[PDB]
Parts: sequence; C-alpha cells; structure tokens
Amino acid sequence: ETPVLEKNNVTLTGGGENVTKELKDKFTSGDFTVVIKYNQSSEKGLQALFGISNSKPGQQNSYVDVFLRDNGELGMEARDTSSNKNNLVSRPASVWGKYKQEAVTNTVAVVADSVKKTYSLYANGTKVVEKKVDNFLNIKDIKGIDYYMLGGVKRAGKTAFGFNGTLENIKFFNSALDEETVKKMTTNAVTGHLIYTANDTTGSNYFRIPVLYTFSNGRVFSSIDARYGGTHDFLNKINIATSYSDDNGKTWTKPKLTLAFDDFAPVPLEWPREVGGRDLQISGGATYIDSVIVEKKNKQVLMFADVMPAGVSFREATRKDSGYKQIDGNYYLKLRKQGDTDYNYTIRENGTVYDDRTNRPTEFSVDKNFGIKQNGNYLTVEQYSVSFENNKKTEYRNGTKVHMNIFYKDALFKVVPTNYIAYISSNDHGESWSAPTLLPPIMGLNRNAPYLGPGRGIIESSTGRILIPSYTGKESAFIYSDDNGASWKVKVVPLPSSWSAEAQFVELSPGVIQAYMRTNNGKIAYLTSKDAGTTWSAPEYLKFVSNPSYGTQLSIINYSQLIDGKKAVILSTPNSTNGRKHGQIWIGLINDDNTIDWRYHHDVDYSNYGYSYSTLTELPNHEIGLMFEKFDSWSRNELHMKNVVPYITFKIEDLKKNL
Ligand SMILES: CC(=O)N[C@H]1[C@H]([C@H](O)[C@H](O)CO)O[C@@](OC[C@H]2O[C@@H](O)[C@H](O)[C@@H](O)[C@H]2O)(C(=O)O)C[C@@H]1O
Repeated sequence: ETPVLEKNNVTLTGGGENVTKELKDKFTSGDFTVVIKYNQSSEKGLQALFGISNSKPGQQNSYVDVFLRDNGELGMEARDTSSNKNNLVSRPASVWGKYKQEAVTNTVAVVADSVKKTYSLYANGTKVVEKKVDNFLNIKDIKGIDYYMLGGVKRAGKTAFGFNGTLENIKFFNSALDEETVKKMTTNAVTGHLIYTANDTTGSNYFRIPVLYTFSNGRVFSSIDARYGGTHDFLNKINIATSYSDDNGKTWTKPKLTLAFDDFAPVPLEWPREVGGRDLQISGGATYIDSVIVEKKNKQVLMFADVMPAGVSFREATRKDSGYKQIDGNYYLKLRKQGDTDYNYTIRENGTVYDDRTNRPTEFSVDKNFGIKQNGNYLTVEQYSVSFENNKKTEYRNGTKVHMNIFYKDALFKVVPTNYIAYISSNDHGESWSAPTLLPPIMGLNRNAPYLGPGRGIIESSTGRILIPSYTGKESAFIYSDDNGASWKVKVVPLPSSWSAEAQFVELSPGVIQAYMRTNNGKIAYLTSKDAGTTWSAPEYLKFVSNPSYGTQLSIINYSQLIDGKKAVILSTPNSTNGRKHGQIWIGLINDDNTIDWRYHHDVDYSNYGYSYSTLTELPNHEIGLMFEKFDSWSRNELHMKNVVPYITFKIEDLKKNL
C-alpha cells in the first residue's frame, strides 16, 4: 500500500504550502490516512498539519484537518457546510513540545474509515483515540473541496491555523490503513521513553503515580500504580507494578505485578472519556495504591503502599477504627464474620483466627498474603472480570477460582473497611519480594492508618533513622524506625489547614532534615527538623511556585555532587495557577546556614503542557532520571488516557539554566 503523495522536509512559518495539483481528486473512495512526522518551531496557537477544504467564500466550514494545540492536544476536524455536520475528535496530551530546549520530532496520524464511521488518531506509536460518529464525513462527503495544503487550512481565500515548524515527512493515503500498520509507522524515539505501556505485562491500560529510586549497586528501579478501570483513585482496581534497569536507565525489564490482589482480573479496559461516562467506576477491587521506596543500610529494599479493601474509597472509609484490637498488650488485626454485627475475631500467632468471645482458636487461619484457610485448606471465591457490551459496563464472575482473601467483598471474614499500609522487602534489589506486613496501628486503635506520600523514604545519616512520609488530611505523619526497620513509630504534626500533605524529605546536614509537601493553599510548604525528625518547625513556603488550591505531589532529592561549590537538592513540580502544567526542575544549593538558594530552573516542556505527579532519581553516572505524569491528572478533561507517563533524563548542565 503506497501513498498518493509523499513530501519531505517542508519548513514552514505559518504560511503553508499549496499541494492542490498533487492531491486533487485522488481520494477516490473518500477514506484517508495521513501520517505526519514533524517538529514545531513554536507551539503557540491552533496549528494545522494539513488542510483539505472548500476555499470558496461562504464555505469556511467545509474542511478536514489534523491540528495541534499549545497544550499537546492532538485532534482532527471534519466539517461540511451545507449538511451542518461538524466532527471533532481529539485527545489531550498526545504529543511532545520541546525537550532540553530542542523541538521534539513527533509522528502522528489520522485514519478515516467510512465503513466503520470512525476517525482514529495516533501519536508516537499510540492510538490515542478512535471514535465512531453518526455525522461521519469522508473527503467525498464534503462538498466542493478544491484546496489541499500543508501547514494550514484554506478558508474563504485565507490561510487558517498556520503551522510553525518542519514537516519532516508527510504521507497521504487514499484508504484507511490498519491499526498495527499505523502504530508501527508512528513509532519513533518518543515511544522508547515509556517504561509502562497500555496492555503490557501489567494488563493495565492506564498508569499513575510513578516512583524512581537508584540502588547502591547501580540498579535503577521504578514502581507505579497500574490503574485498570481508568485513572480514577477510587473506586478502581489498582496494583503496584515495577520495572528496573541495569544500564543507567537505557533499557528496562518488562513490568511485573509486585503488589496485586486477584479478586478482579488485571485486564485492559476501554474506559469512556465522554462527559458523564468518564465518571464511571467499577464496583471496586481490593487495591494497592501510592508506593514509597527506600533502601536500607544493609541493602535490603522496602516498598510501602496503601491497602484498600474491595469497594472502600478514601473519601467514605471510616476514620475512627484502625482495624486492630489490643489483647494482652499485643495488636491483632480484627475480623468480622459474615452475618455478625461485631468484630468477634482476631488473627493471632501463626495466622490462627481466634474467637475473641471465647479466647480460643477457630478452624480458620490467614496466611501471610491474606488468604483464608479452613482446617488447613484454602477457601476460594470466583474472580471478577469487567467488560464493555454496547458501551455498557458489566462486571461478572469469570470462571477463575482464587483464594478467599480478607480484603475481598466475598470473604467469609472481613477486615474493617478502612485504609491500611503494607510493606514488602527484597534482598535481591527488586527481583523477588517477601510477603506483605501490615503496619501496626501507630496512629492509635481508634484512628485509620496514614496515607503514604508517594516517592521515596530516606535514612538520616547521623542516627540511621528510617523516615517514610505520610499524611492524614489534617496532619503530617512522619513514620520512622530507629531499629533498622524492625519496628515503626510516628511523629504526628498538626497542619495549618486540611492539606493533602504528600511529602518528601531531604537532609541538609547531619541531623537536619526538611519535609517538602503539597498544601491546599497553592504553595509548596517545607517543615524543618534539627533533631533527625523528632521535632518540627512551623511551615515555611517556597516563594517561586504558585499552584491551584488542590495542589500536586512533588519530588525532591539530595544530589551527590557539588554544584557551584555547594551541596544541592533537586525539585520537580508543576508551577501554574491554571492546572497541573508547566513542569519545572529546580536546583537548590544548600547555604552554610542551612537555607536554600534556589538558583536554577528548567522548564520540562512548554508551559501549557501537562505535568502532574513526578519522581526524581540520581542515576549512577550522576545524570538525573525523571518519570512523570505528562498530563493534567486532576482535570476532568484528561482522565483515562493511555501512555502518558514517560521517563526522561537530564545532565546537570541541561538543568543549570535561568540564572
Ligand atoms: C480545533 C478547533 O477548536 N476548531 C474550532 C475553531 C477554533 O476554536 C478557533 O478558530 C481557534 O481560534 O473555531 C471555530 O469557530 C468559530 C467561532 O468561534 C466562536 O468561539 C466565536 O463565538 C465565533 O465568532 C466563531 O469565531 C471555527 O470555525 O474556526 C470552530 C472550530 O471547530
């Protein structure tokens, strides 16, 4: 299959290029596929990569184009004036703008298929959207088409939507090419920046909440939320997936499911993006969400995650019950047997389930992965699948038998419907992991566990204290161990308001640490401890970040090499009052008095491009690795998008900009 027209290296500055002679009436069937490898010299304005139109007076709504906006949205229009049919199909955050101050080459494509009545758009190897439309128009359906142009749309004798950049290669086909062909044709260097991809070895179409960490041995490790029923926090099914690199981030392992329940199958789901439909959620599977990583002095690695029983949301969960009882001074996870009103049971030594009314063992036990046994044999429940049947969501028992689990909605014995924290440990730097341990009720018996601040933990250097950031909704909760992670305690710090205080730590000097965190007031706060986290100052705020009131998670790390003769920290955050956008990386130099000189910053892409949760690490060669949500993950317009969490790298010289 060969193009009706192929052109190369067309550099344009808003004026376009007429190719009417070279396309006129060549779209015989009316179907089309247009594949465009381009880079933009300026992202400003609405820009058309090509335009096929009726250019006559009064026919300004008779055209087809593919367009780009200054926020990375890719779309297409197909409009006919006299039928008054106006089709617009798009997806936000589909393309890249710039990277290290150079324009990024993207390859995008549109396919119009008359038999299916669908338009499909592709960017950098991903089919970003395919939509069936009742008012479908192919080229033959639009009346009096007479002008075909590169880099604009000719409307009433004037060039509209002028493209600024270079069309490195553009191919027009007069048929609808198949999906696999077009994915391949749009695959390029941008495609290789995705570690996790839709329907890879995780089975998930969607991801959020990346975390990077560099181990002592040189391995670069990642974890992430694999979110199956779109990108919703809740209700959903979420697993923690992981992937690692032993060549300084150049190549990564196929992702593994590292924390995952099996009450619901981990399957690729086409979550609707329409107004209304996009609010759909599943009934909820048992969930792990929001990971934190730290490597211990002895090289054992810990990973923490929040744990939610099936159907339980952060917002509706109980805040007044830890899910534990205290019996003879020991804390045991409690259970309610189906049909009881009270929690009459506890999981005690060797996972034996006791009846607390009689203080005797039952026939039941719970293994270290939370599965229930009766007389030494596993009880089972049937797994759920989710599907779409005529754009209708269905959940059903799918024929797979899995172990009954205390976190499942079908369990005979159930935990309190609240949030928990679990951790797992690895002795081989992430290749294999222990069974999970639920954190004891460190907030008290009558409070829920904290919520983790996604990213890393630290080991403070003078005491060896391990610190894990978390929050409650009104306090900071700094989880810590003074015995190399054998037992855990918490410092609870009341906050000026009800912040979603996702935090990360840095050490300024021995004993002196700061916790940087999200707030609800638009600013990034930092609290200071001069005794390795035992006591904390009142909040101070960064002067140079101004965000919306909901705020976003951040990443901050210590860096090992001197910059301008000073110890340095590296901060990643959005910085925009208009959304989760305008990602920046800031270098802060530690002054002799332990204040920070925020001396340099680098804008990650253009200012209106999306940038939400992020994670930094220092690579073994002292370059910087960044993985981030390259979209606005708060916006109701950018939910449920595929392949939007890339990994990129910077040398310090790439970052030392703007002063
Ligand atoms: C991709 C896209 O959004 N196309 C729109 C287009 C652009 O929004 C606009 O040209 C970019 O500046 O606008 C279209 O509408 C014209 C219409 O816009 C209203 O906001 C205004 O009230 C009207 O006077 C008139 O300008 C267009 O036809 O250009 C619609 C198109 O779908």
